[PDB]
Amino acid sequence: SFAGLKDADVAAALAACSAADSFKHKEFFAKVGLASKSLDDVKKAFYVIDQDKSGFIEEDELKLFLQNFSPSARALTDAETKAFLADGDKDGDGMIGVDEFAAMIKA
Ligand SMILES: [Ca+2]
Ligand SMILES: [Ca+2]
Ligand SMILES: [N+]
Repeated sequence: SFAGLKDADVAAALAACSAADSFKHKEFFAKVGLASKSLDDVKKAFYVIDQDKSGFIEEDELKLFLQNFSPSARALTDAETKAFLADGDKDGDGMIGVDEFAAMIKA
């Protein structure tokens, strides 16, 4: 709801990644409906996920990614989380900032 996503698109993408190590960020984004929202909307999203309002998604917030979308969802695994940063952390700081986030949702 925070980023204008359908209960339904969210239910379907969580299903697709219900198994540990099955999460693929690119796919999730597209299936949740994220990849077709406006940049404003991509920005609201970044802001909820960054729970502490640090202006960065820290690897502990990343671990809880899916929980943002649905409270009963599973935590991401270490290899899931590693792969996320690996492709989104472009400056090498170990965090995903707003610009790095939008960049990964884009394509
Ligand atoms: Ca944060
Ligand atoms: Ca970074
Ligand atoms: N954090």
